[PDB]
Amino acid sequence: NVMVEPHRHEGVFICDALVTKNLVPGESVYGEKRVSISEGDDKIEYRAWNPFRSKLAAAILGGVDQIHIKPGAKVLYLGAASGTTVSHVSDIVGPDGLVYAVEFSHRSGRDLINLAKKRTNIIPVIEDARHPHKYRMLIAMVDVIFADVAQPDQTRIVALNAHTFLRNGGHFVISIKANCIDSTASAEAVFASEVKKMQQENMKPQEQLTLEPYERDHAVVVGVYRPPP
Ligand SMILES: Nc1cc(C(F)(F)F)ncn1
Repeated sequence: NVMVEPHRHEGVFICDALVTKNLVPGESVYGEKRVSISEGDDKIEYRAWNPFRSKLAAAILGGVDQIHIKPGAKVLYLGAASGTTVSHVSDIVGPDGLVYAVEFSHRSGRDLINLAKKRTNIIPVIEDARHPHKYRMLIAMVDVIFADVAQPDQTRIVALNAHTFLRNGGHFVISIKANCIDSTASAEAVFASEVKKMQQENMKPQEQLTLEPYERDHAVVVGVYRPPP
């Protein structure tokens, strides 16, 4: 009996629990449950991915079509916090991928640094994502921008990072908590307005979804960056 099944998204798996393949067998990051399966001399460990903590896990369980975070991908993660979701992104992209974890809080940054000691594919970048000129010499061009900065001007922030770091034809995945953008607008008005602003930065949404029952008035938007020459 095969207990843990590959999900439609490469590097993701189902166990109905979402899990990723643990890049650091034997270690939990935030108290999550681990599942190690041995058979003969073979062994593989997975980590449970809580959708009540991780917007990306909520989006995957909600039926998002693409996440673009895949094995081998180079990912610029804006708003990395203490590394909860980043750790699963690191699992997904694997040893040949890369995750830049941009977080401006020094306190959260210390959690990220501890997380990255074990994970060679995480680069902690403890900086303000509004000023990418300060860290641009550390960031090789990436395949995907994941953004969870929860700021009214986050589309402008993400776009500024896209213009500096995101390859033509690469993709973005943006988490949008509506009342962190404008708490006096409806969720629909916020999401419409952010989608519109993205299109004007040549960030073209390809799908969008909300995250009930895990989060209220919280969207994830996925799309493709198609900048001019
Ligand atoms: N959580 C965050 C927020 C930001 C910001 F808004 F300051 F640019 N930069 C990095 N991490």
